[PDB]
Amino acid sequence: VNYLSGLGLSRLICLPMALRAAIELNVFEIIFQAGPEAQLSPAEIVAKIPTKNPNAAIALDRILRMLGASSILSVTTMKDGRVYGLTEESRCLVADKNGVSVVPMLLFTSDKAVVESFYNIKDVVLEEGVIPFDRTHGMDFFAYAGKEQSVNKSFNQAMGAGSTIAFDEVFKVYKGFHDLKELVDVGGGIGTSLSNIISKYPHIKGINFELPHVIADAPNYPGVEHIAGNMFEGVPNAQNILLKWVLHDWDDERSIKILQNCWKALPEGGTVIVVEFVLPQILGNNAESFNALTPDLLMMTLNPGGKERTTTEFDGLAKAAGFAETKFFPISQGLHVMEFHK
Amino acid sequence: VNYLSGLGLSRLICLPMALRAAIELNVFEIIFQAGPEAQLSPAEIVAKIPTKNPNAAIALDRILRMLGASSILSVTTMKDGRVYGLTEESRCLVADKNGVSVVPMLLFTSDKAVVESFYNIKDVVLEEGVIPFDRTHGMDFFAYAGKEQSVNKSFNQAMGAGSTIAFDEVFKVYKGFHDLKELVDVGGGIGTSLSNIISKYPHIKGINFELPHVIADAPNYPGVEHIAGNMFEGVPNAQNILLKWVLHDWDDERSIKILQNCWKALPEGGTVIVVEFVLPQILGNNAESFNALTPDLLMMTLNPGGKERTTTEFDGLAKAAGFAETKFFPISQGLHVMEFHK
Ligand SMILES: Nc1ncnc2c1ncn2[C@@H]1O[C@H](CSCC[C@H](N)C(=O)O)[C@@H](O)[C@H]1O
Ligand SMILES: Nc1ncnc2c1ncn2[C@@H]1O[C@H](CSCC[C@H](N)C(=O)O)[C@@H](O)[C@H]1O
Ligand SMILES: COc1cc2c(cc1O)[C@@H]1Cc3ccc(OC)c(O)c3CN1CC2
Ligand SMILES: COc1cc2c(cc1O)[C@@H]1Cc3ccc(OC)c(O)c3CN1CC2
Repeated sequence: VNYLSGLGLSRLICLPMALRAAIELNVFEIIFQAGPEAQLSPAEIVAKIPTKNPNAAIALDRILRMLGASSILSVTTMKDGRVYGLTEESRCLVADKNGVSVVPMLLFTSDKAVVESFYNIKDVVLEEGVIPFDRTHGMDFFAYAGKEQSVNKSFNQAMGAGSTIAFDEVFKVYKGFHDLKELVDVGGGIGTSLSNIISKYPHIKGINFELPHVIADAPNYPGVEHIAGNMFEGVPNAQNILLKWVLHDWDDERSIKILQNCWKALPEGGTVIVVEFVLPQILGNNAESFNALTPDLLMMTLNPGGKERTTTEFDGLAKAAGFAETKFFPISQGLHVMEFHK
Repeated sequence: VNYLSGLGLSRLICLPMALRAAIELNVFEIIFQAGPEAQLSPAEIVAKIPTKNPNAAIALDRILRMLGASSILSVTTMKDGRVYGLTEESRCLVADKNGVSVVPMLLFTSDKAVVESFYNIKDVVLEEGVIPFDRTHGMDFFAYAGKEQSVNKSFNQAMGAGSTIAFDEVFKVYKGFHDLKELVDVGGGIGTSLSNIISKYPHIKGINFELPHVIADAPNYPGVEHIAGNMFEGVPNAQNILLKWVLHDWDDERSIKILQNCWKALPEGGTVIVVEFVLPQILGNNAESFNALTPDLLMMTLNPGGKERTTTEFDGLAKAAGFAETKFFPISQGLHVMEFHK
């Protein structure tokens, strides 16, 4: 064996940090403004970065060439040096006409508090009942967000941006919100999901049900009523309930408790609309696989037994909580809408 | 644009932390012990891990399947679930007959002190004269190693393991050490490089020239003599000098100063033997490219202007410091031995 071949595995820790830097330096917007297909030199990019550092372009090229070699940026090698463009992935770091991109999510998932917890992810293998975040920070993630405003904001903005992205794709495929008149969003974040839904379907009365520290941070979105509560104690009586990126935070026992409380709050013809990525039974080097494995490891490090689930497992949760039927609506690259029918 | 495609970029931070966990859980050795071609289930691997956690195998599978999807482990899905085997890269995580692997390097380069500094790598673009590590920790990396023994040890072991790996490959191709009688290793770490050399060439007297805190951490390698000092003030009189993984720690100004002090310490016809990875002039999809870019970003975050260099740049350093001639000896996947002749 030639062990030199292994030293390059250190690239894996370099790459997320290079990406974080490029995000914070506004690289992706700068490239995009030259044209979605544009490729720019380091000097052309630095022209739009506020810096008086004469070495800025050389330094930036060191970051960008690692991203390009790793296929996070497109690259063309010219006689005068490299030029850099966007990929299908990194184009998503550019704000849309509404100011929305994946940037808030990517900055949250490499935030210091998250990364510090990741050093203890092996403890979930070694020790029963240990949550890496709780061990690293002394309390559970949601309590910590309630105590630390900068994490509350980083997290709430990450979820909000992800919500607009998710619902922009949901509405291309799934029409089920059209027939609803009222929707309680259990664990609905700062209300962005409901604002998206009510923007598309303005006849819907939307109730965001959340922890006090989240509703305190929430914008006064038109049509959205914010109510504080604890979903483990109960949820408001509701014609229909939305549960997005909530069940994957919790182990099966807590997920069933949430769903039972939803069952209790719903009428006979009521539905829980679940929005999650779905873990494929067959994992590979593809987007549906990584779109589940990525949040799965974030759940493993951050949350109380949280995990991503297969279709079979979601159906099992629904049935264990009293729902008679599950309907699955694949949206895009693993994201699903699921209806739990009572 | 489907912005869901950008969310998966969070994989970049998950993957190195999964790898670190698998290393700390000894997964690669456990697989190897079953047969260099074995594929083991998470339950079979947990059989060899000290844990009382009945969830251990489920938890371990969550880490390993991310490594498998990323081609760091082979993965096959069978009737009882996934089984995992080694790759060419991950085989380098298994110790050889001498106890050597890349593990010490991979644990050092994802150590908390390093990753903390990486949060400030964008400052090298934005501000002249800023070193991310110094900004994060209040002093330069080598001084910090003198103050924090856990980093001193992790770093010294990483460099030692890398040294044995490097010289195992050097000695297959480069015969220039055979003709030497005296060799001062300037910045020679804990002496592993000299131990390799003087073991292979027992006529050579090896003198390691290092900072006191490194020498204090060194093993009792037979035949290796340590001298403490500061190479910027001068280096010991020497018939020949070794400089391995030193020049890439420093900007051109400080590299030239080191090489000038070497020139002063050498006789006519004395040689500086430089061992470094070499940055290809045109980057491509090859091992030498990634093997230079990875340490280049580590230099950017850790060291005082350190950077990887092309052949042209190394020749320029040699000539600027008074050397008449450079000879280049490619070893393997970008690693070179270079002779600077006076
Ligand atoms: N006990 C509880 N009761 C109500 N909400 C809770 C809760 N514990 C956690 N949560 C909320 O669950 C949310 C999970 S993150 C998902 C937020 C939003 N549904 C979205 O998809 O973007 C957080 O906003 C958190 O505040
Ligand atoms: N001023 C100085 N004088 C002497 N050695 C120094 C020094 N500043 C840094 N060093 C040393 O330079 C080394 C760079 S790391 C490379 C170590 C070794 N040559 C190897 O290849 O494995 C460290 O071990 C550090 O202690
Ligand atoms: C495909 O890529 C991604 C997918 C997903 C997430 C992040 C990704 O990068 C985030 C990460 C995350 C982290 C913590 C949470 O609660 C504390 C949480 O609900 C989520 C939600 N999920 C939704 C799925
Ligand atoms: C191909 O992959 C790698 C190549 C190399 C290194 C690590 C890698 O993963 C290490 C990293 C490193 C970090 C800090 C140093 O001084 C503070 C230092 O000398 C080195 C040496 N280099 C040698 C080249």
